[PDB]
Amino acid sequence: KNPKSDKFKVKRFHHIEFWCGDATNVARRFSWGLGMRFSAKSDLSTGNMVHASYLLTSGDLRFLFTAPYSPSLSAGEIKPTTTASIPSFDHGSCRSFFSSHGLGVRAVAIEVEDAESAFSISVANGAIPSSPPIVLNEAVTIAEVKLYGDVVLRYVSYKAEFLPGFERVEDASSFPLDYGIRRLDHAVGNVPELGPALTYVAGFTGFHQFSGLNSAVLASNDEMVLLPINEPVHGTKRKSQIQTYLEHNEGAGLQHLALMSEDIFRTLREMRKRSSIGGFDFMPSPPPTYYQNLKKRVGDVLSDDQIKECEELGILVDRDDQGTLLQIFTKPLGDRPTIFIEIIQRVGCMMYQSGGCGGFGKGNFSELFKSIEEYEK
Amino acid sequence: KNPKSDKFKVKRFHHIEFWCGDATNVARRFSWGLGMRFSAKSDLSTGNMVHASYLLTSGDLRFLFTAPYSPSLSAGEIKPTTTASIPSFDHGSCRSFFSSHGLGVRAVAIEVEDAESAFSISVANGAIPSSPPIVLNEAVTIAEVKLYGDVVLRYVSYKAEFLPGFERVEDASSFPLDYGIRRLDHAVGNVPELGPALTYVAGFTGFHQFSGLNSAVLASNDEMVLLPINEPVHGTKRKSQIQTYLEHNEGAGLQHLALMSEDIFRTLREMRKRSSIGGFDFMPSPPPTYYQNLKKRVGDVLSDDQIKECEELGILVDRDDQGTLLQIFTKPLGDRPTIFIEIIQRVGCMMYQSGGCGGFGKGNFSELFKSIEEYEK
Ligand SMILES: CS(=O)(=O)c1cc(C(F)(F)F)ccc1[C@H](O)[C@@H](C=N)[C@H](O)C1CC1
Ligand SMILES: CS(=O)(=O)c1cc(C(F)(F)F)ccc1[C@H](O)[C@@H](C=N)[C@H](O)C1CC1
Ligand SMILES: [Co+2]
Ligand SMILES: [Co+2]
Repeated sequence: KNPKSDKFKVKRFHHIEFWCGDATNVARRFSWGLGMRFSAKSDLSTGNMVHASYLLTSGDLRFLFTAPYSPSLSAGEIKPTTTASIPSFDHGSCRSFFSSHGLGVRAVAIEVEDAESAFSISVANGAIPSSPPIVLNEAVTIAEVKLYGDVVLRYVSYKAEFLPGFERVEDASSFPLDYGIRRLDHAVGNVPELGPALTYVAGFTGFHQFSGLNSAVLASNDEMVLLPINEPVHGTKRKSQIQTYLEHNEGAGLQHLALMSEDIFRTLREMRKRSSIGGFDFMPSPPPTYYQNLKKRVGDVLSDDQIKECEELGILVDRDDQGTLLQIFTKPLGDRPTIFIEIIQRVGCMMYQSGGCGGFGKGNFSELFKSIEEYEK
Repeated sequence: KNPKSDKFKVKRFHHIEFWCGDATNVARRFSWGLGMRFSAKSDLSTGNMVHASYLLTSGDLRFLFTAPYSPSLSAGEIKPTTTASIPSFDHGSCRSFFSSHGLGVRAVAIEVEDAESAFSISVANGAIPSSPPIVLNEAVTIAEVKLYGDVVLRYVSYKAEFLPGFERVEDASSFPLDYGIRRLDHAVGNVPELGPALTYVAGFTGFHQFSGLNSAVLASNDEMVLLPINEPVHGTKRKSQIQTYLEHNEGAGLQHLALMSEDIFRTLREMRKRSSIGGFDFMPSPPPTYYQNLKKRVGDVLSDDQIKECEELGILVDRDDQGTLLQIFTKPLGDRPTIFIEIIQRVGCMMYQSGGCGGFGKGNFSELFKSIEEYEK
């Protein structure tokens, strides 16, 4: 059941913004680890005396990395005279965010028809305003409301180059890396209480509902913008990783970004080659009993060779009644056991491919436990 | 003239510690960019609830990257019960350092005979104490005095594995990168006033004295520990880069680390291959007139082919009356135009090679200006 109850026209995920202590080093690490090209900048060389912002792209995926300069560089500015390209930026907020949470996602940005209308409608329906609509160069409008913790939902709308004041990067500095990642599939938050978080976000967006945790997924009308939320389950045998997240993050925040690949085999080969030379690490692989059990449930979708390829790369597989799901999880992206990345590829639900085809892998909780006990015995 | 006036026995440079917002991302970036192996860690997986510290090594060069966790993880600890492996660490100091200066060097660490004696003698001779001597596992002693700005000179002495509480890294995570860098040659600070800075540091160490700036070099008895200091020269045609440093850094701090390579050709080929894929960028190369002029002054040291190799890699060459110097400078290591790296190789002054053989390249200021005007006309 899709009631299509979006209170304003939502298009697609637009970008994810990380708040950093040093944007350069995080952006360079992520570029190499994920195969994303440097495509835009806003920093001292572009006249921005407030923050350094570097944009990485892979297909439609846009990762933005932002860090504050010394406030002294901009102490003579006021908001009407700012050189910041992102007018919602605030030195104090950014330093407080980073000091509190470590490296993590500040903004989940979605493109909308009219960011001013989205902001106004959201706040009229209970959204806590974070930054009011601001029109950039009479061309782009940006607005921000609180999503959970210190994460904001950022609305961006274009009249007709990422944002005004950003410059396209000199191609000598722009190496065309590409490991196959193409778009953001879903962005997941961790909260202490799932119920109130769902009520709040679904309340102001009109988005509809799509061990150790309970979760639920909020979705836009065409189910292309997917915002799941997790809460911990207490009293479990193993401590809930959601609670560990909340402790190490100092509260609610973004837990994982799921990045769609057009060729998850290639993506994982390229990422795994780079794990120990500056890239990202992956979670421990499931025992081979897991891949022994793959034939019984996805053998009509993947060949034995394609299953063997999942086994050599550590890929997990799930399927609902509509499509099949390939996925894998990285180790945490930074010092704290908080944010990590999922790589995903979906097969089926062609009409283009509908949103959330195959689900989100919830069956892999029971399948992993099964395979673990099976390999043990 | 070397009076050999060290007030305590100094051995060699031991490590450089960067204070970071996220140690993981900076360490991974630096590892790939410089060809340094991950060799030790102290973090949550080793019981350290206070700070995350990752050690990179290349030959004798040791780069340490440290960031604070949430203080809540260690709120029940006191100093006698700390899980920090570096007992001088303080969350508030680290956050204040990073917020003030951005990514940069907190500690220049030198190995000494007796860190307690070095600390006591230093403070008796005017050093401002920063952290008193602490004996780690009855095996290593660490002490810290102020050097300049918020940079400390750290003394380390060993009775007889980097520091107690650090673990050697699982070799799967330890890829044996190596681009030829072998040791720290010199570590340079920027101050507003060279005179008072020199008097202070030479006062408590007994170290002896070895455009847009004035500089001077302080050296230990065998001139293996080299600590130059720069001050700006005001009223110049172009703004002094030392003053830009002081403005963007919020005061004095470490300006550049010069890393000796046993094969600077190889090092630069390997680093330049990685500049646009996560590594470090290099300053713009000198005009070819510079390399046309190399024959007249170093043609008895380098062949035409070896000179051509310097030209293709952008290497600068200088020479005093004792040895010859190959050098090159990176662009700033992070967001701010503050700290950068020099790669260096020295030829001559064999007895092993004496310290500072060939000087520090001060002749390349006039040679660069010459070559620029020559190529212009
Ligand atoms: C939460 S998870 O990152 O721990 C995780 C863990 C596994 C497992 F392989 F460990 F079983 C499998 C899938 C996931 C997924 O991400 C999904 C949760 N069911 C999804 O994102 C949605 C919340 C909607
Ligand atoms: C300061 S520097 O990093 O701007 C720099 C710049 C050039 C030039 F190629 F630009 F001319 C050449 C060499 C250097 C050096 O590092 C040395 C300073 N003379 C040294 O470290 C010592 C202070 C003792
Ligand atoms: Co997921
Ligand atoms: Co130098």
